Amino acid sequence: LDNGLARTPTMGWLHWERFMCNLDCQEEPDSCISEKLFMEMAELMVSEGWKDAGYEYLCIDDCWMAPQRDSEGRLQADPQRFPHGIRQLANYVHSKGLKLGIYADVGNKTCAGFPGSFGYYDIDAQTFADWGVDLLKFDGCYCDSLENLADGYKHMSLALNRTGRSIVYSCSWPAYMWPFQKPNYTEIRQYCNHWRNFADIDDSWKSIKSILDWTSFNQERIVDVAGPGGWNDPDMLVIGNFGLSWNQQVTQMALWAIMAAPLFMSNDLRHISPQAKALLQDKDVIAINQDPLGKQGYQLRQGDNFEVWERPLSGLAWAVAMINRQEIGGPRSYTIAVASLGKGVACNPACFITQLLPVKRKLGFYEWTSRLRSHINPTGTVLLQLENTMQMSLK
Amino acid sequence: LDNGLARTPTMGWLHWERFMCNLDCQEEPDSCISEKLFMEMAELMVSEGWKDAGYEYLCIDDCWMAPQRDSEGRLQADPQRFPHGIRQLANYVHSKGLKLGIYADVGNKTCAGFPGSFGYYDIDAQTFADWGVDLLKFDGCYCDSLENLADGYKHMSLALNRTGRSIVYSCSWPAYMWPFQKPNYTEIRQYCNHWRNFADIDDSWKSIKSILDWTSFNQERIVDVAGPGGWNDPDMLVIGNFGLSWNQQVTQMALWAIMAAPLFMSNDLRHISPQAKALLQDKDVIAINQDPLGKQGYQLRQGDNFEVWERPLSGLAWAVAMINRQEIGGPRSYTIAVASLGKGVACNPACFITQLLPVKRKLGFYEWTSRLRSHINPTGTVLLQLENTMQMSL
Ligand SMILES: *[C@@H]1O[C@H](CO)[C@@H](O[C@@H]2O[C@H](CO)[C@@H](O[C@@H]3O[C@H](CO)[C@@H](O)[C@H](O[C@H]4O[C@H](CO)[C@@H](O)[C@H](O)[C@@H]4O)[C@@H]3O)[C@H](O)[C@H]2NC(C)=O)[C@H](O)[C@H]1NC(C)=O
Ligand SMILES: *[C@@H]1O[C@H](CO)[C@@H](O[C@@H]2O[C@H](CO)[C@@H](O[C@@H]3O[C@H](CO)[C@@H](O)[C@H](O[C@H]4O[C@H](CO)[C@@H](O)[C@H](O)[C@@H]4O)[C@@H]3O)[C@H](O)[C@H]2NC(C)=O)[C@H](O)[C@H]1NC(C)=O
Ligand SMILES: *[C@@H]1O[C@H](CO)[C@@H](O[C@@H]2O[C@H](CO)[C@@H](O)[C@H](O)[C@H]2NC(C)=O)[C@H](O)[C@H]1NC(C)=O
Ligand SMILES: *[C@@H]1O[C@H](CO)[C@@H](O)[C@H](O)[C@H]1NC(C)=O
Ligand SMILES: *[C@@H]1O[C@H](CO)[C@@H](O)[C@H](O)[C@H]1NC(C)=O
Ligand SMILES: *[C@@H]1O[C@H](CO)[C@@H](O)[C@H](O)[C@H]1NC(C)=O
Ligand SMILES: OC[C@H]1O[C@H](O)[C@H](O)[C@@H](O)[C@H]1O
Ligand SMILES: OC[C@H]1O[C@H](O)[C@H](O)[C@@H](O)[C@H]1O
Ligand SMILES: OC[C@H]1O[C@H](O)[C@H](O)[C@@H](O)[C@H]1O
Ligand SMILES: OC[C@H]1O[C@H](O)[C@H](O)[C@@H](O)[C@H]1O
Repeated sequence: LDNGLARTPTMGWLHWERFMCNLDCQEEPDSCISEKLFMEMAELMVSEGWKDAGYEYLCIDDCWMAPQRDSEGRLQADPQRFPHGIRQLANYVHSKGLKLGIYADVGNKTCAGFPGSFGYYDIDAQTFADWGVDLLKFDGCYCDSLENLADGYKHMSLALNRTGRSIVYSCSWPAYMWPFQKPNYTEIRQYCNHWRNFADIDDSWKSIKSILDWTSFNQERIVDVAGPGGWNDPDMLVIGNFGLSWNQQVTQMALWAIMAAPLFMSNDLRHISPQAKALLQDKDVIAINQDPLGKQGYQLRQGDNFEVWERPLSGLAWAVAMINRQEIGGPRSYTIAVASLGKGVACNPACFITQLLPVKRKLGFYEWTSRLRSHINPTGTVLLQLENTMQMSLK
Repeated sequence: LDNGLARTPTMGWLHWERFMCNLDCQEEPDSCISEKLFMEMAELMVSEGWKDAGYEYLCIDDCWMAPQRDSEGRLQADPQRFPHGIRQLANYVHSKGLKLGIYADVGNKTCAGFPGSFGYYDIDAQTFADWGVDLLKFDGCYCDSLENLADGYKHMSLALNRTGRSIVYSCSWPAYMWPFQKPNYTEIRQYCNHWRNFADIDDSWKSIKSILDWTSFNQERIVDVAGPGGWNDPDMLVIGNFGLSWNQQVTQMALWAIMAAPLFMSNDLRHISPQAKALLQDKDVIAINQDPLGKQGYQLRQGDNFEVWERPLSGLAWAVAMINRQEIGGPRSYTIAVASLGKGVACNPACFITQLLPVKRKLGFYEWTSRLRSHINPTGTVLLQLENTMQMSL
C-alpha cells in the first residue's frame, strides 16, 4: 500500500493470542480486555526496552467495543472496560512514544460477535483517525460473499486514506479467500500494508509448523509480492507463553525474520522469562527481519526432516535458517555446501558466516567450494548470516 | 508376572529416545551407542542423586549388538562399541548399586535390523542371565504372525524364569497387537512385568497427548489389570530434552505418576537442566507413582478442553491431575466440587489438599460441599494430593 508506512515489517504487540476475548474483569481483572491491560503493556513496552528493540505498535484486538454503535452510529469502547475511551488511551500510548492499534471487521460482525464495519466504513475510519489510532487490523468474519469481502477491504483502505491520517492497514483479506479462491496479491498489495494469509496461530508447535509449511508450499505464489509497504503476515509471535519448547521459540523467531513477517508479540509483558525477552529483543535477528532491502526469504530445500530457508539481505548479504524437523533423538548433524546458498553468489569467492541462533557465534570464512557442518536440535533452528568477502572489503 | 519383581513401577533410564541408533562413534563419540555412554550415565545416576530418587535400572535399548550371533549362535555386543562386552558393563553397573537392562526382539530382527531372538529364546535368556542382566525389554518387530508374537513372548518369559535369575521382563506384546486385535491383558499380565501399549513416544507434546488420549480412551480394558508386578507402560519420560515446554514436562511427570507408569527417563544425564532434574527427582510426585497400593489412576472426566484424572493412594489418599488442553491464551480457571473427587470419599467430611505441581503449595481444608478453583496453564497440569481429614485424626 502506497501510504509511506511499513517500509519494513511493522513491529509491536497484539493482545489476542495471549488474552483473547476475556470479558470477565470481575473474576479476572488482570487479564480481561481493558484499558488497564493496554496501559500496563504500554509502560512495559518502554520500561523493558521493547520500544528500543523496535516494538512500537501497541494493538487492541477484538472485544474492545461495546455491543452497539452510539446514537451517532459510531463504534464505542466498552463503557466498563474502557471507561476513559480510546482517545485517552491513544493519548497515553502516544505520550510513551508508542502508537496505537485497533481492530475492526469488514463484515456485519467481528469474529467475537461485536459490531462489524459493514455500512460504516467511512464513519469508522473517521472515528479511528480522530481518536488518533495509528494501525487498523481489519478482519474478514461475517461476510456474505467474496465480492463484498473484496469491496469492504478496498473501501476501508480508501476511507482510511481520506481521513488524511497515517494508519497501518492490516487486511485478513487473503486468508478469507483460501483454499479455492486464488487471492490476487497485486490487488491486495495495492490496498494493504500487510495481510494475513493463513489460519490463526496459537500456542503450539503444531500451529507454527502448519504455518511454515503452508508458507513454503505456497511460496512461489506469495514471496515476491512482499516488500516495503506490503508484507505477508504469518500471524503473532507466541514466544514467551506456554505451549512452545525453547527450540520451537527459536524456530519461530528465526523463521519470522526469514519470512520478513510483521512482528506482533502476543504475550504477557508483565510475566515474561528473561530468555524469551532476550530472543524477542535479539538485535541481530530483528535486524534481519527489518532488513531494508525488504526481500522476503523462502524455503531453499527440504528432506530427511531438515529444511533450509534463506533470505536475501541488503549489502548482498544473506540470512540462512536450518530447521531440524525430526522430533526424536538429539542434536542432529547437518551439512550443506556453501555453494548452494544465496543462489551461488553468497559465498563466491567466499563468505563470512556468523551464527545468530540458537547462540551468536562467529564461524569464520568459507570458500565457495567448502561445506558447513551444523548440529541442530530437534524442532530447533540454526540462523546464519552470510557476508560475501568481496563486499566486506568495500569499506 | 509373579517373579516378585516390579512391586512398584520400575524406575530407571533408557537410552532410546534421547540417543536412538547412533552408530557413529568416529564423528560422534559422545552420543553414539557405546559402553562409554552407559558408564557415564551410571556414574551420574549415582553422583547426581538419580539412584537415591529411585532410578535404579540403567537400560540399553536397540543397537548394542553386533550384526550376527557368534559361532555358538549367541548375540554379541558390538565389538567396537562394547569392547569389554556386556558382562563387564553389568559388573560396572552393579558396583554402583544399579542394575542393568538390555534389549532384544521377539521376531527375526530388532526394529533397527539387528539379530532377533526368534529361534534363540533359551540361548538368549541364558546369555543375558549369565552376563548378569537384570531387566529385558523385549520388542515386537519382525514377527510374521500374532500366534508367533504371543508365543515368543510367553516362551521368553519362561526361558528367563528357567535361568533362575531375577530379570524384570518388559513386553511390547500389547502394542503390536493393537493393529490387528484386542490384546488379552490377563494373559499378558501373567507373563510380563510391564507392557508397552502404544506407539513410540518422542520429544513432542503431540506425542504425549496422543498417549494420554489413547490411554484414557482405552482405560476400561487396561486400568484395572495394572498392579504390583504388572504395569501399563506409556513409554519413556522425555522431560529434560528439546521438544517440550516446561508446562508439558510438568504434564508428563504428573500424568505418569497418576498412570502408575514405569519411569524410564530418556535424556542426557550429562547435560540436564537443574529444573528438569528437580521435576524428575521430585520426591512427592515419585511417591505418588510409587504408591504401594499400586492402583493405576484414570481419567475422571473431560470437556471444555479440561481433563481431570485421579488415582487412589494408600492411606485413603488421592492424587488428582487437572490438565488444561486448550492450546491458546493464558492460564485458564477451572472449578470442581471436591465431592466429585475420589468417588465421593476423598473429601467426606473434609480433605486437606496439597498442590504438588506446577509448584508445591498447601491449599488448605475443603469441606465435602465445597469447590476447588484452579488456574491451569495451556498444556500444563495441576497435580493434587487429597488427605481425608478422618485419616489425619488417626
Ligand atoms: C492516500 O493515498 C495516496 C495515493 O496513493 C498516497 O499518496 C502517496 O504517498 C506516498 C508516500 O508519501 C508518495 O510516495 C512518495 O513520493 C515522493 C515524490 O515522488 C517521494 O520523494 C517519496 O519518497 C519517500 O519514500 C522513500 C522510500 O521509498 C524515502 O527514502 C524518502 O525519504 C521519502 O520518505 C515517496 O516515495 C506517493 O507518490 C503518493 N502517491 C500519489 C499518487 O500522490 C497518500 O500518502 C495516502 N494518504 C494517506 C494519509 O494514507
Ligand atoms: C519362576 O516362576 C515362578 C512361578 O511363576 C516364580 O515363583 C513364584 O515366586 C513368587 C515371588 O517370590 C512367590 O510369591 C511369594 O511367595 C511367598 C511364599 O509363599 C510369599 O511370602 C510372598 O507373599 C508376599 O510377601 C512378600 C513381602 O516380603 C512380597 O515380596 C510378595 O510380593 C507378596 O506380597 C509371595 O507371594 C510365589 O510363591 C511363586 N509362585 C509359585 C507358584 O511357585 C519364580 O519366582 C520365578 N522365578 C524367577 C527367577 O523369576
Ligand atoms: C490482479 O489485480 C491487479 C490490480 O487490480 C491487476 O493489475 C492491473 O490490471 C489492470 C486491468 O484490470 C491494469 O489497468 C493495470 O495496469 C494493472 N496494474 C498494474 C500496476 O500492473 C491484475 O491484472 C490482476 N491479476 C489477475 C490475474 O487477475
Ligand atoms: C450484512 O447484512 C445485510 C442484511 O441482511 C446484508 O444484505 C449485507 O450484504 C451483509 N453484509 C456483508 C458484507 O456480509
Ligand atoms: C523368520 O524368517 C523365517 C524365514 O524367512 C520364517 O520362516 C520365520 O517364520 C520368521 N519368523 C518370524 C517370527 O517372523
Ligand atoms: C486371556 O487368556 C487366557 C489364556 O492364558 C484365557 O484363559 C482367558 O480366557 C483370556 N481372557 C479373556 C478375557 O479373554
Ligand atoms: O475474533 C478475533 C480473532 O479473529 C480472527 O480469527 C483473527 O484471525 C484472529 O487473529 C483474531 O483477530
Ligand atoms: O527470489 C525470489 C524467488 O527465489 C527462489 O527461487 C524461490 O524458489 C521463489 O519462490 C522466489 O521466492
Ligand atoms: O529400535 C528401537 C525401538 O524399537 C521399537 O520401535 C520400540 O517400541 C521403541 O521404544 C525402541 O526401543
Ligand atoms: O477403578 C477402575 C475403573 O475406574 C474408572 O471407572 C474407569 O472409567 C474404568 O475404565 C476403570 O479404570
